[PDB]
Amino acid sequence: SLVVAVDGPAGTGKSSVSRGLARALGARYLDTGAMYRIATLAVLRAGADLTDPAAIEKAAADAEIGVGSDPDVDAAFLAGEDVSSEIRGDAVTGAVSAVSAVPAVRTRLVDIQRKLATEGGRVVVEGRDIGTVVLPDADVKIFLTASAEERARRRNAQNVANGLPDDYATVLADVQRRDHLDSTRPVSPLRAADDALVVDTSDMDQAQVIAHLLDLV
Ligand SMILES: [Cl-]
Repeated sequence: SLVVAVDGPAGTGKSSVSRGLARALGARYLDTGAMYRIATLAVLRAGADLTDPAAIEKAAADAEIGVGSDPDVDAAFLAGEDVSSEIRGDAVTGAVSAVSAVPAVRTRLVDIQRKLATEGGRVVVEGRDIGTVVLPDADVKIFLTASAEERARRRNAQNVANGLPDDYATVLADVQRRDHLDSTRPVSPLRAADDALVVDTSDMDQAQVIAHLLDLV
């Protein structure tokens, strides 16, 4: 019945680590970020006024959101359609902060996440405040951190690996800017639970992180 929480800022190796843990543990994998991104895609498709929280709420409420629970596959669904690729595109990336900010959007998705966490057997749940807000009684809580530079290196290498432009300076500026806005305009708690393992992954390979964590479970 193990519930595992994996939190931290983007580019720390968080998704690779969560899927790796889930793969190794024979657990379901719940990418909560993807769920916000799918909601965001529904909001964009609806034409909902992004300055109107009630319009955003309505469009996202109406969305039939599915995330694949299999760590070995990239699967995101909106009303049956495979949107895995699109939810990682520029439009969704740009809008997801606005959609995620709306309290009724979070309330809905948090409740779904809590229910999915008890569906049966093992589950690794990835996010920003899984350990502190969504699943405070999770059995294992992990918070991953790394320097801004290493987070940018990773995120830029991922862009390049996706045929996207190689622009480390721009990605670092973005990581820095989002760090700043997390500290002045956060939309949720963002720090490690007091009962979380805190891992600086700056000089470790994702496989080493997964392996060290497996040794502790
Ligand atoms: Cl992200």
